Amino acid sequence: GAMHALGHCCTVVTTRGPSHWLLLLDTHLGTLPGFKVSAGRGLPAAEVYFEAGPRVSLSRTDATIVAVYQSILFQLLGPTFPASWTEIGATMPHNEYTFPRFISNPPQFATLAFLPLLSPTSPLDLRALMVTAQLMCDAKRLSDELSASLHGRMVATPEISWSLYVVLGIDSTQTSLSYFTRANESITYMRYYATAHNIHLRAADLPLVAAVRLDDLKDHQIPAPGSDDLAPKLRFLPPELCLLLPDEFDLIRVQALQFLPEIAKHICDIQNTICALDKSFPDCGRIGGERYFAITAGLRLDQGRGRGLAGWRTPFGPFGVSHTDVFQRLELLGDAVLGFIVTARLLCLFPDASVGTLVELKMELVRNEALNYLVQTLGLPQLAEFSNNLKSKTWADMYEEIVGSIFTGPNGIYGCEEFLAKTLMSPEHSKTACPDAVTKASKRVCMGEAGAHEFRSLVDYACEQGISVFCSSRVSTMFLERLRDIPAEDMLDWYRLGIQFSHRSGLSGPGGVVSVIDIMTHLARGLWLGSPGFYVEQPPTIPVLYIYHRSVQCPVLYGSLTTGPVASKVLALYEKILAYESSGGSKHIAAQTVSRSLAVPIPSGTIPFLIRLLQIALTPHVYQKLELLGDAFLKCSLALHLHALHPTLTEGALTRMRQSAETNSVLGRLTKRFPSVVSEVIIESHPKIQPDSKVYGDTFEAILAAILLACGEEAAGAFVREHVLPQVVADA
Ligand SMILES: [Mn+2]
Ligand SMILES: [Mn+2]
Ligand SMILES: [Mn+2]
Ligand SMILES: [Mn+2]
Ligand SMILES: [Mn+2]
Ligand SMILES: [Mn+2]
Ligand SMILES: [Mn+2]
Ligand SMILES: [Mn+2]
Ligand SMILES: [Mn+2]
Ligand SMILES: [Mn+2]
Ligand SMILES: [Mn+2]
Ligand SMILES: [Mn+2]
Repeated sequence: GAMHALGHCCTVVTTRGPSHWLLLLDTHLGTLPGFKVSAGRGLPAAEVYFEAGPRVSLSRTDATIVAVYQSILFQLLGPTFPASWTEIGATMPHNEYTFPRFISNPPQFATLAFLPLLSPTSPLDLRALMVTAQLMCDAKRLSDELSASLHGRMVATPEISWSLYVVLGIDSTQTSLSYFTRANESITYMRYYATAHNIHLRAADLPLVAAVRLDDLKDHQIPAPGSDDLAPKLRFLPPELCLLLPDEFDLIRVQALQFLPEIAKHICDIQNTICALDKSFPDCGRIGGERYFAITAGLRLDQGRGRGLAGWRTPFGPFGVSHTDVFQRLELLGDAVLGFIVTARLLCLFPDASVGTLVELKMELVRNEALNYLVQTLGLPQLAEFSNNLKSKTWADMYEEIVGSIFTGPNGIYGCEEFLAKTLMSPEHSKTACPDAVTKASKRVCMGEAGAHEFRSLVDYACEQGISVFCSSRVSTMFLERLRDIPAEDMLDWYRLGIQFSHRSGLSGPGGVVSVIDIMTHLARGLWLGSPGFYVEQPPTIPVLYIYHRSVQCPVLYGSLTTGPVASKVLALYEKILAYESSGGSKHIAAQTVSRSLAVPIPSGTIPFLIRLLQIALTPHVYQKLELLGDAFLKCSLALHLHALHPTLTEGALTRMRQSAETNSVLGRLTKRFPSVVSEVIIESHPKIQPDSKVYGDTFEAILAAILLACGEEAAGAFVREHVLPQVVADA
C-alpha cells in the first residue's frame, strides 16, 4: 500500500531447508498463527512460520517496484493462478476455509505482497528487486548458452504453461530429432511438440536437457553429476524451450514460492472467520490472527481430515501447539478459574452460608448439567463442528474453555467476571399476566422514581411466583431469600449497579425492561459483582476487596477508595476490621512473624489488615471459610503458573502435576517451614495433634486467602510460585 503497510517475517520450511520472505499487509492482523501444509498437489509437506516485524513505509514509486516483483512471481506460479494475491484467496473453494458453513463475504479483503529475504533479519532491499527484474528480463534460452554448472538450476518452459523444471544436466545421447516411444508408437520430440503444442522447433539439432519437473520431485534429493538416483520420472526437453531462471531463483525459492498461494489463502481464511464468527463467539479481546486461532481452537473440536483442518493447511499456536491441545489446556485452566470466581462471589452473595452449602451451591452453578444448558443458550453447539470419530468431551466443556480463553487473553480476569455475570444470571432462566400494583412498581423502578417499598413488593412477588434468575433452581431460590434479608434502602443502589453493568456489557440499554424478571436479574448481577464481604462464624465481617489492588481499575462498576455506593460498603467493613480491639496474645505474635516470612514483596501499608486476617487464619473454628477461598485460589494460581511454564503440555500432564503440590500433606509441610512460633500456636489451639494432621495443610490454605484478601491477587500468586510451585513433582 501507500505508507499503510505492516511487515511479517514469513518463513516456509521444507525437508530441504528454510526460505525467508517478507509479507506485507495493509491490515492490522496482529500476529499470524503459523500453519503446516500437508503432502501436496505436486508439492511436498511444509511448515509456515510467521512473526510480526517493523511497520515498513513505502513511497508510491517504491510500492510499484514491489508490484513488479509480484508479477514476476505470478508468472512463475503459472497460468492456473489469478495474478492477484487477493483473488487467489477470494476464490478459494468453500471447503478450504476453517468454517465452510459460515462463508461470510468481508467488505474488505487484505492486500498482500511478498518479497525475498536472505535471512530472517536482513532488511528489505528495493534496489535488489529491480536487479532481479532486470535479470529476468535479460534471462536467455538454453539454446543461446556446462552440464555441471547447470546442475540443480531452475528452468521454466514459457511456451508450455510456464512449467518449472530442475536441470540435472545435458544428455548428449539424444537430440530433439531423436525418437521416444509410448507403447505402440514412436515419435520424434521435434514432431511431438509440433503435433501437440503447435511449436515448430528451430534449433532442433541441439542435445536435449535432462530435467525433472518440479511437480514430480516432491521432496526427493537431487542426484550428483549422475551416479541418477531416481530416474523413472526424468524428462528430456529441447534447449530452445527452456528459459534459464536467474541465480536468485534457486530450487529452494521456487518451491517455497509454490506455497505462497497457501499463505494468501490463510490470511484470507483468517479474515473470513473473524467477520463471520467474531460476533457469535464470546469476546476475548483478541484481534486478527490470534482471534482466528481462538475461534478455531474453540469451535473446531476435532482435527482435520487427512489433508488438513482448513483445506491443506492445519494452523498451530506458539511452540507448535495443536489447536486441539490448546482447547484441552484452556479448558483445564478455565475450569479452574470459574471455580475461583464462583467461590469468591458466592462467599459474599451469601455471607451467612456455611462452607457446607457454599460448596453445594458452587457445584450447582459449575455442574455439567448447568454449564451444558449455558452453552446451549450461547448457541455454540450450532457453530461447533467435528467429525464424530473424535468421546469423553461434553458441550459443557466449551464453557470452561471459553473462560480460559478470555482469561489468558487481553481482557484478563475482568473479562471472566464479565462473561460469568452475563451468563450465570439472565432473564432467560425463568418462565412467564401480572397484578396491577406490580406493574406500577416495576415502572417506577425503571425511571429511578422507585423507593423502599416498591422493591419489597417486587421481591415478595417474585419470591412467590418462583422467579429464577440463576441457571440453578436452588441458587435462584436462595437468591430470593438473600433478597429479603437486604435493607430495601439498599436495593436501588444494587439495581443501578446491575443495570450499569448490563449496559456496558452490550446486552441492554441504560433503561431496564420493565419486567419483574429483568428487575430481578439486575438486582442479582449487582449483588453478584458487588456484595462487600462474608461473615466468619463463631468475629467481625471480612471484606472482599482484592479487586482494588488490581493494577487496572474499573470505576464505572466498582468505584474507588477515595467513594461510590459499593466501594463505601467495602471500605466501611475494612475500617471496622482494623478498629477491632486486638487481644494480641501469642496468635497476634504468630500473625506478625508470618507477616514478614512471606518471602514476597507485598503492597505498602497493607500490613495491619493482613495481620488481622492472618490472626483469623490462625484461630481454630474460624479459618473454615478462608480455607475454602484459599483452596480455590491455589488451584487456579497453580494452574496458571504451570500453564505458562509448560506451553506444550496437555490436560493429563498439567492435572497430574498441580495435584501433586496441592495435597494436604504437601501444604502441611510448607506450614511447618514458617518460624516455629507458628507451629507452636497451631499445636496450642489444637490439643494433642500430630505432624500428619489435616490442620497444618488447611491453615496454609487459610493463610493463602489471608494474603489474597489483604494484599491482592498478584501478591498471593507470587506467594504460590515462591513456595508451592517448587513442590510440583515432574511427570517424568
Ligand atoms: Mn463464495
Ligand atoms: Mn503449425
Ligand atoms: Mn495457551
Ligand atoms: Mn447468607
Ligand atoms: Mn476433556
Ligand atoms: Mn471440564
Ligand atoms: Mn431472614
Ligand atoms: Mn449505550
Ligand atoms: Mn485443594
Ligand atoms: Mn512445554
Ligand atoms: Mn482440633
Ligand atoms: Mn483443605
